[PDB]
Amino acid sequence: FTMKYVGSIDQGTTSTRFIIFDERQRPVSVHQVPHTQHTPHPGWLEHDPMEIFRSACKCMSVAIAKLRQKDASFRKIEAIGITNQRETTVAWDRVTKEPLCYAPVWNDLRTYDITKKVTAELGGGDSMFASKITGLPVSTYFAAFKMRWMLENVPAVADACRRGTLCFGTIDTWLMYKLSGGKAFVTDVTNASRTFLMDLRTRKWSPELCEKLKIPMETLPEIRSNSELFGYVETDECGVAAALNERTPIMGSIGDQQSALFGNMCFEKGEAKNTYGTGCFLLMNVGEEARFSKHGLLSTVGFQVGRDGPCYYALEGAIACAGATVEWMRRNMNLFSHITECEKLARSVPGTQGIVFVPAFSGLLAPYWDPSARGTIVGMTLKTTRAHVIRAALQAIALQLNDVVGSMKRDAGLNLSSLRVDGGLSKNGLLMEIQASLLGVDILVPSMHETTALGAALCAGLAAGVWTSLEEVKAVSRRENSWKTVSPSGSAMEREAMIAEWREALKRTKWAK
Amino acid sequence: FTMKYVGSIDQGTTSTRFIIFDERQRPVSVHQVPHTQHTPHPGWLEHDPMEIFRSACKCMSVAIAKLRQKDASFRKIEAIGITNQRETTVAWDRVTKEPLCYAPVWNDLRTYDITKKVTAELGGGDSMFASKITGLPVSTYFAAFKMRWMLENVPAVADACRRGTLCFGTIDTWLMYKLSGGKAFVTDVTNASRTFLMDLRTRKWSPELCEKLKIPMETLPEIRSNSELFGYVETDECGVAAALNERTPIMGSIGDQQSALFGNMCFEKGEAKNTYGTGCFLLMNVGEEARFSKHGLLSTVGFQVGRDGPCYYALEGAIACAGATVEWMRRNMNLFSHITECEKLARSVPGTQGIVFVPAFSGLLAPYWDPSARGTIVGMTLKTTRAHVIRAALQAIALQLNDVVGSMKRDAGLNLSSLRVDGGLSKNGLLMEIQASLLGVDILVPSMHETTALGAALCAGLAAGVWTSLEEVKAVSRRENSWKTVSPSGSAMEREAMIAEWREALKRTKWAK
Repeated sequence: FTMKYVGSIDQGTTSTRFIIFDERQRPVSVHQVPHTQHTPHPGWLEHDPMEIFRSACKCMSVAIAKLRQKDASFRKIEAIGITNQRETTVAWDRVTKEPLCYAPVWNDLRTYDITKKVTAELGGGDSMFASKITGLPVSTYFAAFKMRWMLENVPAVADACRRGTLCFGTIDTWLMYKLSGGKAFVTDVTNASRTFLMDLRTRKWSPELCEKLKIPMETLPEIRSNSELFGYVETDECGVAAALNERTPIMGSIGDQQSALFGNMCFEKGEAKNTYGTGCFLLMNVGEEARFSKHGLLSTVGFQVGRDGPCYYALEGAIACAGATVEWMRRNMNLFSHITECEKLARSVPGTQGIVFVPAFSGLLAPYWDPSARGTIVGMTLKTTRAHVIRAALQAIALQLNDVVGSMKRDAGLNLSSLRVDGGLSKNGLLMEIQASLLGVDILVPSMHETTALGAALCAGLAAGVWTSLEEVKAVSRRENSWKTVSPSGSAMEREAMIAEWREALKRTKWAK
Repeated sequence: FTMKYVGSIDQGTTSTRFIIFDERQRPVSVHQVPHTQHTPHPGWLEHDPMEIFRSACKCMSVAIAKLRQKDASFRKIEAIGITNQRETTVAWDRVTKEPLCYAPVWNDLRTYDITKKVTAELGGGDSMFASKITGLPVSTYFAAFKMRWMLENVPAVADACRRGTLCFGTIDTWLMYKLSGGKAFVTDVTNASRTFLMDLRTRKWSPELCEKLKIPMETLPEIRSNSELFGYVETDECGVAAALNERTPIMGSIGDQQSALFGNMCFEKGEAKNTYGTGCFLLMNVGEEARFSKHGLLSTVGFQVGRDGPCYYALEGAIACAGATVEWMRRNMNLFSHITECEKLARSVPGTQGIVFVPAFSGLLAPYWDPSARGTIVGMTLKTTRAHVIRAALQAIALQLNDVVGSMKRDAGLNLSSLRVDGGLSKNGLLMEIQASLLGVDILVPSMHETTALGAALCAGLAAGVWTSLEEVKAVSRRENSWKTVSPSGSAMEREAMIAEWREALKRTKWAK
């Protein structure tokens, strides 16, 4: 019974880390390295793919080092998961093993005038036109638009196609490729599905869509599950393979948001988490039937455990400025100086005293897709103070989520047990209370929070049998890390007055252009 | 000949000052003394009439004593002028020479009931029924309503009225009677034009309105001009006649806005002043025929030099939130702490990059009156910062005046010759430039910024011959007091965009109820 250990690579927008979990699911070591946010033109965003990979190996080496420092018996990791910023796409070569250019990030917008062709070239005015296939609108986010953009504006990537030695990949792809010497060229259900080249139901590609967008079906990797065997660690980029001490295999691979959904044990249909990062991504499970949703939300793979195990689907809602809005209030306005002042301030007033702050800075997402919407405040007086506005922004996140949650039905299919949340903005009490009160369900806040990292640790743990059922994984999490909880509270008339205000404020947000 | 000195009583809302100027129109001695603001109920504001009188006397005595102490050439005061907070109405008794109650101030809201009766039961529903006679809508501000309310709610005043001994008067009148020792009972035209009981065309008390509003005319002083012999100081109430030294006539008298209009030398039709205080008051001289507003603006008397003399009319607009907005950002919102930062932060970015901040905190006035409009901001992004927000408040204040001035130009059938300015926010360089740009006119900024006290000193000094004509007044001003001059410097394309955004932003402002 020894002590098994499992490794997760949390490869985020901003930074990369490694965590080693042990068999009780406790994070026993960690190390983080950031990478550069390249912004060559306004609203463009770009990552150096070698920066990342290297972040990834340094992260593993040091974390290990720290672990054997404090448990000198530690000799190996059973396996290693990979969770990652979805959509972000990397262009590289099968002979130089190297990237032909930087990677345009999930929220980069260089594909704006490619998305406007696609939706007219083949969409005829409908961007939903292929949304029964992909699960997705034509948008600037999804890999394929970025994919092509390269082929059209990058001499070196254009060349690659000319010789059919080009390799397109999301970060699970690019990271399993280099981590594996150069020998695994695989993606997964989740990351594929953000491609815009994958079929939701079939769970394999679409030569239809591939060639329709001028994208060779040969440059793509081989799709696979989230919890199987992907390859082995055969590189020594920061003495990583030496550090690892044994033949160590890559067995997990999963999108960061789905990952978080796994790490919060949203296994049953109707179960949901919200990640309150810079944005918010709300995901709900919907069983093995891929719900679509008129409403503008996204149909997406929740996850599949092993080669053809039961493949669960999900729906998806984002708000773009959540944690961003708090940092904005602090840095750009100078509404408060120190993190906790935010919450202590919001608490210091009864309520918004009539004001509404729609923090719609980079647009309005979710059930209302309004790109023209900008940050608006309404109904101020000389009574209004920063507290009221900090409070108001908090509400506004909660009202959007509330608008998202209800939007996850109509046809539908189902209720909401509760909401496991994790964010760092979930550290904030009041926001939780208010949101609990609005949706009217319990809100679970796990003290052991790296439930995103964890997701990829489970996928690899299972597919190497450190745990052997989901039942066990649930058995463990219930036993080891306490799940602090926040019940609803407030009049049903309160709720509704907040919303009639909310819905009146939105009428006023439309602006850009 | 020897040095001449005129004295000016500046009877403000929150204090009273006496300023003494010399023939060069320079302030050479000053003394301020405040009075108590009595608020016996929310929205109610009220002043002690005797407290005000005593202050003016203490003010005069000290200011005169300081002057003998530090000016060997100073022998006496040629005349006194009076400038006052308009609309504040006093109710006193001819034989006790005393107030039967405190005086309700202009911004006082107690006459709201009376004011809605008057619009319904006399206006058919149109508060502008009387506008072509008085230049004015039915509002709580004007003196007739304050008078009517005393008659109905103050037993003392109701009795007084019956004994045939009741005196109503605005603050000029009040001051000017108690300085007489009770002997004069007079009002100048500018002040009379604010009672709702004076016909603009004839500068005489309308008989109809007095009966329609049931206000007996025995209770109302004689309407004379702004410049002429009203009487003499004969009182020794805080050492005043003993300080005055000789006989000293009271020869000037004028509502403070109007006085400011005069002291900024706006004698030609098309010349206007704006006072950027807490709020804004804007008056334009529209020449000798009265011009009435289709845009909600107020028609009023500008001034009249000498009994039954040449008579200049004005249009008048305000905004409720200028300096206040600057104060709000600083106290309620912490967007800066030292006032110099206001301008240094706004200067720090070239534009507002799209955002608009309508700071209609307590409603909109101007050519688009709307008590429902509230403080609103639109068009913000994560790239927006306090610097822009501040700068947009500045832009907001300016744009509103641009509307006001637009309206005036249309009503008056003229163009804006030039905008002289004063107030506090006048000291804000960048505001003044954005304002030249918008109006496409030069903006004149007196270094002798005490122009409200000056209007009345000039009035008095013309009717005494310290200056012989308006031309000389102007010549002396030009020659002796420096005039900083702010030319336009924007574009007409930027100017259009700004106004178009502003117009759009206005349509989002609606809220309260």
